[PDB]
Amino acid sequence: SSGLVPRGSHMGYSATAPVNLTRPATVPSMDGWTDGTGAWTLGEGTRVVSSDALAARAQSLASELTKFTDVDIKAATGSATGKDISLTLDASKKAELGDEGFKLNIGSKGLEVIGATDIGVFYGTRSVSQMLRQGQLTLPAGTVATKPKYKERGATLCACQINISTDWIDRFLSDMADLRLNYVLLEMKLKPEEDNTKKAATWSYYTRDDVKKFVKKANNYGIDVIPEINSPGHMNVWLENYPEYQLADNSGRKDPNKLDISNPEAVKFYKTLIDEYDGVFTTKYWHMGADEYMIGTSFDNYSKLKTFAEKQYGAGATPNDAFTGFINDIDKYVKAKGKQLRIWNDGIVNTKNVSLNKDIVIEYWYGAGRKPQELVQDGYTLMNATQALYWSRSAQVYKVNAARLYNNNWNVGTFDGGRQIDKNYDKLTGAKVSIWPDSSYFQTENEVEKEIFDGMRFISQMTWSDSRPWATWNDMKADIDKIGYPLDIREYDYTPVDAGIYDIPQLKSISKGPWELITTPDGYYQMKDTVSGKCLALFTGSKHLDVVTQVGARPELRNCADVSVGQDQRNTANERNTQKWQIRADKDGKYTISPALTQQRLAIATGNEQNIDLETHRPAAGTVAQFPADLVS
Ligand SMILES: CC1=N[C@@H]2[C@@H](O[C@@H]3O[C@H](CO)[C@H](O)[C@H](O)[C@H]3O)[C@H](O)[C@@H](CO)O[C@@H]2S1
Repeated sequence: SSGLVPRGSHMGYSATAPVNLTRPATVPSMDGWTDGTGAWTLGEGTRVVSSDALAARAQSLASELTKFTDVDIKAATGSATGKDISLTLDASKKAELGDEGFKLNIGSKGLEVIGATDIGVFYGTRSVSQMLRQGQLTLPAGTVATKPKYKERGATLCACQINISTDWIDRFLSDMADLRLNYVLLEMKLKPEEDNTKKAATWSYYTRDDVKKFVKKANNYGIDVIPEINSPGHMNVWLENYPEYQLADNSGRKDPNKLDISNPEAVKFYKTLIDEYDGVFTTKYWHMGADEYMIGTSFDNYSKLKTFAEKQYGAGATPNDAFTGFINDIDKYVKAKGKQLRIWNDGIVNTKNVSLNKDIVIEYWYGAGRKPQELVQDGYTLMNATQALYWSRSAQVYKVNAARLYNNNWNVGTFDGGRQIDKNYDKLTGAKVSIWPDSSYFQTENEVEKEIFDGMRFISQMTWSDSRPWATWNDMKADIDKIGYPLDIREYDYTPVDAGIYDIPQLKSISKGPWELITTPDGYYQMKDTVSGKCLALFTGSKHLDVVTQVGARPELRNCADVSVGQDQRNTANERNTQKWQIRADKDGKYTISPALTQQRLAIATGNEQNIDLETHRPAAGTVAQFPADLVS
């Protein structure tokens, strides 16, 4: 026989190691590794040692490593040995490491992680976690220092019109942290609570408490959460119940998507929203959008803006000058709150009397506008938000093809439409992927999470390392799958109850039950009524993005859809995904049921829930309906 047996190296440092022992991969890659003699093995007795100041980082890494390796790893202070992982914060290494970089030294003193900042050390621990969670506990000796090429690296997450659950956002932030991504532009509605704005508290919204919680999580992971309230276009979710602030065209027809920037009360309403957000986001930026204001039409249909332009900005001013002056007035407003403004590049229009302020960050997505090289020449600060890095749940033109970009030599300088600029442009901030819902019933959020996996690793590698150390994309793919997700994602209880037969008293207005629960591949349940043989759906009500957003909408029984199929079954998507339910166990043991697509929660209506939608239609008191969790907790 072969006598095949586990090697079982002693823990700690060994001066002997085979010359070609695998060095487990990381993403981003840590390029320019210098080999040393020997190897280091995590094993019984290994500790994570640090200063008192780094204790929280060390305790967290020790609990994480205990879970991935099956070895009891404890945190400690004081002296480290060769058996240990040591964390050091040495702020004097800013030149070598900058604000986010880190050095690993693996040798007879153990595995050292050195950062010049707390986030630097935290980022080095993410590589330590990736290297040790792949089934190999012995790491080749040597040293590497690495730091990101670009300052802003991450994603637009449009949690907009539909709601992306805060559980999903928490996972997403853990994934970003694992990939050293430090930027999320979150276009979302924070629930408006004051007098001139409260009628815009329609769903989706997030409460102040819930935003404070995930911004706190993001900040501990080194992530800047930048809010966007898109304006003066794409304002439907804000202006639906404020027709007094909507722009009317030349025939008097108002569009709930368009802010009337010639109405000072409408401008004040937008500023009031910025003040509301200021209290919960910690970032130094404000993103106002400025995309697609006149989509589907033209300023020729809005003569009122030309009249406004001439009064406000002088004879010969044009609607593009009024539009630009609104952006510059918002810039003035947020600078006075200590923030810097950011817009999408199609907000850059041909002006005459007004010039757009050059202290505004330009997030470039639309290469039909003024071209990337012209903006370089103009001296704007630019972020690459190319359409090549888009996903949409419905627009199949937008699905990121990481293999193609890896193989075609895309880099952060490759702006929309393959238009290359100098990747070393001193005002190129970095690059991001963009996650857009559009018609939202084609894909559940959990399917979005499965689909974006590879593209998130792609953008992490190209904005930190800007290198292709894997010979082809397929070589990269194999390693990013071996690295896998961070612990928080692996521990999330997608489906906390077993499939089988349940009594569900909250659903007695629909059927006396019992109900058969079965799980789906994307972590939800179908609920079949054993009385009618039909399945519970949240199907009917007023919608945004083709998903029911109506507060107080009631679920109904419909013939059972096939919930076992994937997102490529687009022709049955809506019947299928309206029959998916997410079950969560609270703190603790009690269960709440949410429609997978709407992320509101079922509850028995009392008649006391307070929300603008309910001013005009309430579900019959005592029946089961969906409501935002804040109205029912
Ligand atoms: C910027 C870009 N604008 C469109 C983007 O529009 C966004 O649509 C969402 C709903 O999906 C929100 O309404 C935003 O306010 C609006 O900016 C699209 O979603 C995107 C992908 O189809 O394409 C451009 S990029």
